[PDB]
Amino acid sequence: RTADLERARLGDDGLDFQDDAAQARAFAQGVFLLEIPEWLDLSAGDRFARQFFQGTGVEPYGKYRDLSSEHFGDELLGYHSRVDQLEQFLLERRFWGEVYPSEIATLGEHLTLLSHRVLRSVLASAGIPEEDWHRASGGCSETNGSYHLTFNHYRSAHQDIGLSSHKDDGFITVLRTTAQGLEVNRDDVWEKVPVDPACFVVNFGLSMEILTSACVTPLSAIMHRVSHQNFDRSSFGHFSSSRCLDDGIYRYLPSAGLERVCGSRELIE
Ligand SMILES: O=C(O)CCC(=O)C(=O)O
Ligand SMILES: [Fe+2]
Repeated sequence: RTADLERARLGDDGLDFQDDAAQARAFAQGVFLLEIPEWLDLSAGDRFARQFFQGTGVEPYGKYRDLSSEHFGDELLGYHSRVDQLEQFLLERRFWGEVYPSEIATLGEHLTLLSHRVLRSVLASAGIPEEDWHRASGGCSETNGSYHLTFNHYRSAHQDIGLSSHKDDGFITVLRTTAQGLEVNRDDVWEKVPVDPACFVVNFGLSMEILTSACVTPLSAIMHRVSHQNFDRSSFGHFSSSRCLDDGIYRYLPSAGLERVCGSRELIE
């Protein structure tokens, strides 16, 4: 009912789990906890997630409610009401400096570099040659990927599930949640992700699963969901996926290199 997750920290040689066994369990479960660097201020992000949906009467972030999909050439960005309790504000990195408040873009840039370090520690453990990392990761092994900083609010007045079962797109998700609600289908039972506001929740997406399907330890994009909320809940996440402006989505074939599977666009769909 409550999942037991391995905990890691970012140190000098990438991810430091307690030992090599723990790291292998974590990567194999597809979800683990990552301690939040003590210098990293998350308070502006927390407030944005509590406010973005409220409209221009609420300062300083309520006005972002009015930036809907039409203000962007990209269908998927801005404020969106979902079918579940969730509503969201989503923005890819190319737009952070112009659109987000400056302190929110800063948070996004910190998360991007933190996510980059986590991703490289994961690629090394998969036995992929370093010179293939950039193309395998669609740029995320450097700072060339696509990055979404996404803010979530669950409308407890809506009778739906919070957010229905899904696997993330992309390579790596760093999730900041401070309230009960997240659930993962680790083995075959649904389990609650325990609350720990001093850690992020890290999991992988479909592009990571595709990439590593033929490795020694294939990595899985874990199915997860948010249960029906009786009171409001908010959260936010940093999502890394392939740059899509490159082209392809790849699978690594040991001893041979990268095989193109599909495109950036058709995978999101
Ligand atoms: O709000 C959460 O805790 C989960 C959000 C999530 O899984 C997503 O945005 O894809
Ligand atoms: Fe998700």
